[PDB]
Amino acid sequence: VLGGDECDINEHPFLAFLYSHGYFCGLTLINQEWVVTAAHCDSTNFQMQLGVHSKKVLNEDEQTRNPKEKFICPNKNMSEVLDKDIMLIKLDKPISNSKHIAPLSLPSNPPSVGSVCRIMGWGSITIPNETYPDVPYCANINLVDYEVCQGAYNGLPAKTTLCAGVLEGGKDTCVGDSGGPLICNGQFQGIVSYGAHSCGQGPKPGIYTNVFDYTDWIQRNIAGNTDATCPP
Repeated sequence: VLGGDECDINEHPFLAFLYSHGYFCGLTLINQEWVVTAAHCDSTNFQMQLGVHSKKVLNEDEQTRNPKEKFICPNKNMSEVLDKDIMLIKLDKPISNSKHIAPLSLPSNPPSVGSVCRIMGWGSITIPNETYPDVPYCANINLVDYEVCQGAYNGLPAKTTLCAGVLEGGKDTCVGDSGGPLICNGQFQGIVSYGAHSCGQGPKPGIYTNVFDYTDWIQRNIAGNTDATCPP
């Protein structure tokens, strides 16, 4: 993240951690059993770290889990990078709410453009470089036009995408923030997916998986409709 502050511990207990060779992707806890993230973030053999705050100091209660099950959109293009960039992860063992661990509630209404939302993660903190933080970082952005996504990125973003950024630039996600949350009013709204290098460019906002378009599919799976698919 760029143009922001180290994150407060009260605001990232939903953020999970994907590691095997090292660091792969951020994640979000939606409840004691289930974690969410981007399809693009699938690695073949990986694990979960819940409630990580500072590299320099491990708080009394990190939690390590494995992927019992995973799900991707059934109607998805297997090759095309960005279409339906979403994946659930059933943890092999349920997790409890403590200081450093707590779920994020799902969207009931979608975010009306021009709202002020919060991005976060362990990605690069800089415009050009790879400078990695010790605690996650936070920043306020706005939700913007679907034309300012299509004006910025000559490849058509999915009808199932959120567009956020700071019009004039200066606050954006970065290399390694993929699969992180975009939170608006206590509610989880978008999933970090792609943007541009360098981060923070004027009229070049970031692209997120429109969590609200798949909240039905999220729940369908969570109830047991393995057949169920996402809206094209």
